[PDB]
Amino acid sequence: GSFTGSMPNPRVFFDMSVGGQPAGRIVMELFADTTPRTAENFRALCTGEKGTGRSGKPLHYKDSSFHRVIPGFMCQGGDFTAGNGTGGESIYGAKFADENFIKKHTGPGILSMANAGPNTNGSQFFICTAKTEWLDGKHVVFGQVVEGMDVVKAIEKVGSSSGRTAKKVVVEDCGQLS
Repeated sequence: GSFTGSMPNPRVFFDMSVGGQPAGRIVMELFADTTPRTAENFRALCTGEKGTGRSGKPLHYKDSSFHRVIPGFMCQGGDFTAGNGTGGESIYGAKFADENFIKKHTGPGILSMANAGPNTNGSQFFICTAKTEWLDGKHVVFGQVVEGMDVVKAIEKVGSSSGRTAKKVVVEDCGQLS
């Protein structure tokens, strides 16, 4: 009984490297209360608890590259299936209503799922490293950034309005810290 056996505070981190050398570590905190299902979407694909599909479609975010990057605005990631929009498989399958987002981004380093319309899982997501006002609208937050701010800037400085990184960026690995 000393251990409840529950993990209401799950943690996930991604190892990002540039070119052919290590860059740093990024750790993010997921909320298992307001939006717990969203934390599972990353924790499951990252750890890969579901396993690889027998048809041949590994469910891992390892060896993935950011689709496009933009300084000040935000970095847009992509699905490991492709990132061109055609790919992007989710365990939820059918879309479901988005949970209310009572919490908002009070500062930079907040994770939010992109949603073109309401009640959309938002397979694509973006990170806001800076506070913006023109982006004021309907947004959902499912996690926050606790560390990795030193490297996050490294991805934007090499980024450009073109939306392409100057150096190659790929995740050496991904998993759940706890």
